[PDB]
Amino acid sequence: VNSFSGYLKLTDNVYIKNADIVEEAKKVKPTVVVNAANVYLKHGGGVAGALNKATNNAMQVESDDYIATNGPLKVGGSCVLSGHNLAKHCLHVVGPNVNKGEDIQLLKSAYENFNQHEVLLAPLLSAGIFGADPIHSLRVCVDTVRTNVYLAVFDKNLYDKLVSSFL
Ligand SMILES: C=C(CCO)c1ncnc2[nH]c(C)cc12
Repeated sequence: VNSFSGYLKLTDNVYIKNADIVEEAKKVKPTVVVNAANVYLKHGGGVAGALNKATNNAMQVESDDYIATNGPLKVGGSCVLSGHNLAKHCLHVVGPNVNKGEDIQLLKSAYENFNQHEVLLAPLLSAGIFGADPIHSLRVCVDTVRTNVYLAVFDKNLYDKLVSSFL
């Protein structure tokens, strides 16, 4: 039993809700919140900009030190950093950005990072400003993630389409 509330169950291990991931993280304080990161951990917009804003820019400060030490992530890769006031940990995961020409096949590799964590609060990878089809992202999530994932979908209209079209 966990503290996630109001989710629709899609499969044995995948759950979904129309919610603002920032507000959901602040309420649940999950062990792991997933950020829709880029390789530079520049949290300017989309989910990343919103999560970083909610940390009063502390996520960005920590991220800049991480990059200065380690260099950029790989597309499809991840790193674990602090969750600040939102979660114990933040798993920064880089899905391919279609608006940069990156290979959508890397979306499966991106979701594989979730399997290193027993339970996660997450957005749909590569959705939103990353330019992928969210219906496809949900399919890859369900077919790749084996651990317990609670998906927050900000847009109510998109949430309803994802549920109604889910096979
Ligand atoms: C990709 C999106 C935008 C939906 O079109 C998203 N997904 C999950 N949580 C979110 N929180 C905010 C503030 C945007 C957001």
